[PDB]
Amino acid sequence: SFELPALPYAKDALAPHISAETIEYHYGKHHQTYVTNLNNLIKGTAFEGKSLEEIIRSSEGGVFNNAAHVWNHTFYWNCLAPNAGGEPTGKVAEAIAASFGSFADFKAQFTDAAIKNFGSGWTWLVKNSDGKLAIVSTSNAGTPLTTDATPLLTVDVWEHAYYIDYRNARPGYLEHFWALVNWEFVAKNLAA
Amino acid sequence: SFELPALPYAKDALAPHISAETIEYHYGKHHQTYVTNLNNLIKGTAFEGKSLEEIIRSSEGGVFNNAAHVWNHTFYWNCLAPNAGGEPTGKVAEAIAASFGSFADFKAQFTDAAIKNFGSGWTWLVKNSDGKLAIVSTSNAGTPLTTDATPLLTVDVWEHAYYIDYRNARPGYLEHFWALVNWEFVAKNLAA
Ligand SMILES: [Fe+3]
Ligand SMILES: [Fe+3]
Repeated sequence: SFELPALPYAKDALAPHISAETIEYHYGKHHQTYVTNLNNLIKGTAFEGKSLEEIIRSSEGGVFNNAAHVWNHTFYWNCLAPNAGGEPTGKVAEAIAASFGSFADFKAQFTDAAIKNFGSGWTWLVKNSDGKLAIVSTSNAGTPLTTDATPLLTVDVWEHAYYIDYRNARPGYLEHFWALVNWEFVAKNLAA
Repeated sequence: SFELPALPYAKDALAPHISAETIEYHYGKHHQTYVTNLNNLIKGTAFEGKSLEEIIRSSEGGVFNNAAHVWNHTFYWNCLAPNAGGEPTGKVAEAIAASFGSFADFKAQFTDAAIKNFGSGWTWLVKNSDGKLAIVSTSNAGTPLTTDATPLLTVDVWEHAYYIDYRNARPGYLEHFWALVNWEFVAKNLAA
């Protein structure tokens, strides 16, 4: 039985970038529901004893949608943090500069892809199997886990992720997303 | 040059089922933006001068997404109305009963499909080339116009259509949607 991992911080820790109200709905209702959905769908199936990643790589339809959504959201919450954001340093900074030229270029490209992601979806910074970094976007519950690329950072662009706080202004949401990036988590993802 | 058609009723005419704030954003900002996006994208091209339908039936990428979105939204605004909703009578009532057995059955199935539509999309009631009615759903900006089916009724299930008024409660949104259905429009679409 899967459970909703506890948020990594206080419900109001991401304010004003992401409100406590958005956390209440996005984490407390949406994410929670995906967990319940998954448990319901895999009950009595061969998926029961499998890890989240394992189910994501061997399922389709509702099972896949909910499994991928549970994983994507948990990853998303860890990509955010209070007293973070800004420009990265250390290994992450070097890696980003090596693949995109500079952080500024990376940022613009990431923001552009996230804003251009049509409909519901996710935009990611990944580390390809060849060690190089790249920006890719997925639709709906899609995830880089079904490929050989390693997710390092993500932004949820389903409208529920920002409508309470930004309405249709996805660009404003992205702007504030940058002020919340947990580069420590990104570094851990990169060094793994 | 395409323009945003005027709303068929006052901004607060659909309340409390759909708020004036939702119209302010959904119609005033979202819809308006697809219109501008479309004009910018086709200026100086062979699409300039064509009708929405013609562009929708001969484009792809951003031109299609916006042309389809403009058409879909104007159609949606016409599917709603104050002092309407309820159960239909006349031609629409007969057609629905003939294809679904009873309005009750139709209503349940249309609602189910709309709630199941994963991600952003639209759920429609259409009349196939054989004259029979059917319920079909499209993703993102997809529309029945790219098929041989004739759209009769539609419900927008992109989260921006209901998040302000219902947050994650799409079922509640659908409940109130029925209270707004403009059967006069549906009848006009059916008899065309
Ligand atoms: Fe989400
Ligand atoms: Fe819409």
